[PDB]
Amino acid sequence: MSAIKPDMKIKLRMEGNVNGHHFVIDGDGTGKPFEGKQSMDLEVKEGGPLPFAFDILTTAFNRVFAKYPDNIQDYFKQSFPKGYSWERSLTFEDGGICIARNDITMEGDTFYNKVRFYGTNFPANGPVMQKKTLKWEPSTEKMYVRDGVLTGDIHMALLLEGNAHYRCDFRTTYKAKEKGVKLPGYHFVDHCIEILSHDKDYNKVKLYEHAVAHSGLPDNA
Amino acid sequence: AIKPDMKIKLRMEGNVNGHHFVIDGDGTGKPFEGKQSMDLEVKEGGPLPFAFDILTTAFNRVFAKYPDNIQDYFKQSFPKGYSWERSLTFEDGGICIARNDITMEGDTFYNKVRFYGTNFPANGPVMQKKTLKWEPSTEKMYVRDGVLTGDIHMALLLEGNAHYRCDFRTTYKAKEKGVKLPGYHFVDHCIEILSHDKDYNKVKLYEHAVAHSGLPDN
Amino acid sequence: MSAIKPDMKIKLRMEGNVNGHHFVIDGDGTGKPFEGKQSMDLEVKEGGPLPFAFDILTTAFNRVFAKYPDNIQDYFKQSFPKGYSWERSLTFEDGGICIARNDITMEGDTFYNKVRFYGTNFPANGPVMQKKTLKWEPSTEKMYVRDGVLTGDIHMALLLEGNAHYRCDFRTTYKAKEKGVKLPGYHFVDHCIEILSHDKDYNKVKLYEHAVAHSGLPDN
Amino acid sequence: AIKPDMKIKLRMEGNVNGHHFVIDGDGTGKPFEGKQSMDLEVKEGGPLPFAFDILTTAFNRVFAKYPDNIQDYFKQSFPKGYSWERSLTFEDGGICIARNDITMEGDTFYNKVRFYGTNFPANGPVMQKKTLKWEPSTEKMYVRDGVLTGDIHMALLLEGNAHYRCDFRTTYKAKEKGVKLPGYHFVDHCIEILSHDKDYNKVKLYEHAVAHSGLPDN
Repeated sequence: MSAIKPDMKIKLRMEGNVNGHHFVIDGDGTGKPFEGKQSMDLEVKEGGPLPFAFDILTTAFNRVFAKYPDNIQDYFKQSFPKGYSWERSLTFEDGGICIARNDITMEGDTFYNKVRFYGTNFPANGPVMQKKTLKWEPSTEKMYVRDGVLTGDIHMALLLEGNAHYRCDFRTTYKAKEKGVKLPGYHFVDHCIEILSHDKDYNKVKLYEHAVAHSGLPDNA
Repeated sequence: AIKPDMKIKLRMEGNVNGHHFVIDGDGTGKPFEGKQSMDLEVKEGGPLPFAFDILTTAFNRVFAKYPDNIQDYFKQSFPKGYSWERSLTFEDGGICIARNDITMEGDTFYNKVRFYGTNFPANGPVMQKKTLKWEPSTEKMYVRDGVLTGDIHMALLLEGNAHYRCDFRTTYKAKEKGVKLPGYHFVDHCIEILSHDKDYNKVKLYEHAVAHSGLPDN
Repeated sequence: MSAIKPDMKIKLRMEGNVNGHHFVIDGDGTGKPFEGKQSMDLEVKEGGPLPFAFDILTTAFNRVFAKYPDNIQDYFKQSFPKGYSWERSLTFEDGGICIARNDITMEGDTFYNKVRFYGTNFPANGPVMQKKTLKWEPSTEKMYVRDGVLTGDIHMALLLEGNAHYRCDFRTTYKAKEKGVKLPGYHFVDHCIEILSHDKDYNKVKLYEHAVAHSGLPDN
Repeated sequence: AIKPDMKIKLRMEGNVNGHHFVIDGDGTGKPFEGKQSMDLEVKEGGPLPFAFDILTTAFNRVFAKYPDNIQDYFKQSFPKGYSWERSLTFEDGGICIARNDITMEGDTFYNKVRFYGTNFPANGPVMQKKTLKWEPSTEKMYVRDGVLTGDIHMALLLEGNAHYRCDFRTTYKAKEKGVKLPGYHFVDHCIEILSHDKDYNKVKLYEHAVAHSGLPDN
């Protein structure tokens, strides 16, 4: 009943500020919500070349794109056609801290995303300011309800140059715009986000994500 | 460069839990006494749907009494100025990031303030407005990776006598190169809403701050 | 390695102290290292009945029992006959902190486990001290190397009476006793741990665990 | 009930990153003056393969000078005593927990102390013994769910002049029923290793602590 199509278009605008550095980034993409896959082309419109690792932004560029089995309530697909919003904190191991918010609507065959991303206290010689990141590793988000609110936790890690890892704790709260959307029980979403291609300074980036929900062992087998 | 009696002009724009607002400030202080106060008026998005107290530390470390034996980073930052960025991490998962760009012209400090906040639970003391005041505090000032940083254990006193904790981390950066960094030291703070109309569209705010070196010196 | 047999026995003694409460717990179990499964009977020997939730103890009662595929280096199985030890911090959401450690050796077809578990700062009214826990949820541990030391991080959650969850961050460091045990790259271990039965005061508990390593999406 | 001059007897047992140790302490102090010192001797585990500094705040809040306008929980706990439990969360993932049970008879405080630590990085400043001292600090004392609790932003000064931060959360509980709880207040602390032998098998330790109510009261 979402009126979501097997093939959806995606438009996005992000505005934000990290360590005092302002930026605006536009995105235009497409995806398959029932296969849990999406991809997007991003262009930095203000603030480029970004003076920090593009990677920290990428998870902010929609859990509608996650393959849900029939036995787990899919809160995100049921939030539509109206939509939903999420709010996230990204707590990095060296004290960098970011918060982000997305309001997601839908017209026709298109999701519209209004994304804000603010961060500070990244050390000047850390991997983020020094642009030493290579990618996010795959991850598994733990989804559960806390005082009526769908919440997601993830231990994330950025692979660095030299092959060390730089850890980050995500916590996201998700809220349907309409009242009454039924809450799922405790479950998982596996993710893998990748930059497919980019120019030298990441002014232009092609992003891809794949996500699948599941119930853990022994169920996931 | 810094006068004993200074004025303060301020504009804040911000968004907390999806709610946009703009607040203007006009005040005065005595930089060498560590004192200031300001009148605030909500110009847009009023009355705020959340506790005004979360905003008050965002409304200038130039207003702190520094003794002779501690480098005063802030007073040395003028006339060019400095800026600060701060995370406010509340215990129920509410999180804000605030920043201020502070310039000077004649006897007046200008402050351009941004305040962004997410993840305050609908039933927590912030959205339910159960806050009474911040407790006084002692900020620990130190240097990390070349940057002057302050951490503070903050707490808001609540209706019903409990406290709601918040961890502050602020980075401070002089606009001019080669301003000399101080060593590890402390700044005691007391901030207080002296008065306010019913809905907090208008607020009179006061702060007192004194830098020190901890025991056994203090 | 040839040191690990398809059926292994387990002997275990745990001593610890939680919120000033001393206890000792014995255990005797069996597992199937290549199936990723094990099972144990535990008995409280001193300090029973425990005044706190038995669940906080259960992950302290051996990553050898995890099913590893061929394309991921299996540090745990590789570490025998000599063995390995691990040390873990359990940081619960209300300020309760536990520190646990196991030193694991092998004699014949048996793992011997020297386990310590210590805990402080559990609020008297919290679910641990009030015994409101029902079970750990299944979990996914992130395994990576930090400074030449194999490390696992896990977002764990205890399901509580009333349907809410009580959160805990695990961080475990694993150290082979010998130097020449090749380190794996970044990978995952799914876990599911379960108390199969227990008597009223948890003086006697039967415990079970199933674990499987994988490499995340798209492989799986 | 507490004398102006008290003896202190202590033993600590613990284990950091898998290394076991037993340490004995014999000291004296002046409870009403907030001053204390103690001679420590390593009895087992010597020489310690980690920074002795991480242990020193586990080696009694009765030794803090309280003004009359703040309820002194610790002194009011005696003769029966009290216990404290602490978590020490280091910025690099090192974490310790500690507990002390404190009793008294006549002129002597007795201490039964346990200290456990883990996940310190083999190359970090604790395992490499690159710490110099703790900075002075200010502990925020407040009541949470009927329990007196203290939070501190601690920092170890390191060789090379960086600071290694630690967050301390302590809860304190009187043994006897009905000890009245204080309002929100502060305790300034300064701890110092006065002298030590080469591998810290023997150490002289000193602390001074003074409770206060923050600005403006000073």
